[PDB]
Amino acid sequence: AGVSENAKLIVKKTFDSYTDNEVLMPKADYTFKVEADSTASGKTKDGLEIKPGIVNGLTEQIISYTNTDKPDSKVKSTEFDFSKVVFPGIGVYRYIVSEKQGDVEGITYDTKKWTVDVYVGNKEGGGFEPKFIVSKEQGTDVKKPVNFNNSFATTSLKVKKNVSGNTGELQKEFDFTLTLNESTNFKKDQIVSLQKGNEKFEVKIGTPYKFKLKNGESIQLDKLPVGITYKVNEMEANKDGYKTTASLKEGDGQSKMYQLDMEQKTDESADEIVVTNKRD
Ligand SMILES: [Ca+2]
Repeated sequence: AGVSENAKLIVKKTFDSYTDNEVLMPKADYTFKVEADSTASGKTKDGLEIKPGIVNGLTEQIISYTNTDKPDSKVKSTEFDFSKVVFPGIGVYRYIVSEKQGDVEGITYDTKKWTVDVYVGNKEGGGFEPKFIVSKEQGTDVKKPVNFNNSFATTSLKVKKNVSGNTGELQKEFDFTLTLNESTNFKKDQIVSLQKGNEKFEVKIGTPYKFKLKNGESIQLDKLPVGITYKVNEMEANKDGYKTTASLKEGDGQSKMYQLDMEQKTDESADEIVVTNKRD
């Protein structure tokens, strides 16, 4: 554990808190870098010299995910080949391995780093090569394979109809449309679950979803991706005597006006839209 007997270091990527198949994995890339440990000095238990790692020969490496990946396919890997480095002699060459901070909305990128000790011996026929690679969490003495853990947030949207006024028709059915738009990280034809009462429905990103609400009724999407846009529209707004007003409330914040059919970007605050249809 944490000791590889070749010249390759395996680096894994995980999302420990991603367990719900209904949730969409963001289409995203994770970038890993190997740096010299410039503070490396001294000697090992058997007297071997500890030296800063040589990075010429190494490059940044990427692990990619798509919306098709699910909790069961969430662990991926890349391999850094230290045999591409020219070592000038016997020694322990010490590196630091890390994940770059990306820029995708909703994603938390692992900040932990790993100490990687490459034990270099004589190569048959001349010169030198890695014999063992030892990895540990930086600031620890525990041998452990290199693993970076990311997470991503989901959010929600609820849309409710209230019909008000003296002559508001308390069983009239208002037509609504919900459209989720594609983004860089969430693509067309991916599914998000919508709940109306005790029934579940599938909404496809990029296809307007038609539904109906009477007074008191709502739809909700509990596991919406972060960083997409949506539009909510009510087809008969301000018709048949009705004064229609729509509001948006985010988390425990203050309600503000929501313009029917206007794009709203999803972020880390839960959204609730109330459409009031008043008739005095
Ligand atoms: Ca929000």
